Amino acid sequence: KVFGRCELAAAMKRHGLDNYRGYSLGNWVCAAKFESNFNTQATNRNTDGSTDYGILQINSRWWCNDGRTPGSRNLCNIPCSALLSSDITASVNCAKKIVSDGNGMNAWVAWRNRCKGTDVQAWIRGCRL
Ligand code: NA
Repeated sequence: KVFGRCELAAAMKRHGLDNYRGYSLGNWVCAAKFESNFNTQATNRNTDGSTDYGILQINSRWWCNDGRTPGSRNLCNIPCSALLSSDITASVNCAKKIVSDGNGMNAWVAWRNRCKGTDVQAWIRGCRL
């Protein structure tokens, strides 16, 4: 599923991401835009053999099991394919665990390079919510 901007903002709000660990909703919408272009089916392979999955591009080296990242962890206790669903619940619940690990949203390279320090509330302007 490819989300609309306000459609995704509403879904993340419903799932409790607005101000989660201090990150306003616009941060999460900005991260999703540049990580995945709002596409729940996005995948990208990394140099170390791991793969990033879903609308927030969660990585198989630590957070999910894809059966092909040897010596990796599965800290969200979930198959990576669950991160590709049109239902974003699994992605949001796993992202809550990531952002709570000490490094905040710096875990998402696109957020650090393209959202951090910008007017992130622009990403939810015009939305009803
Ligand atoms: Na893994």
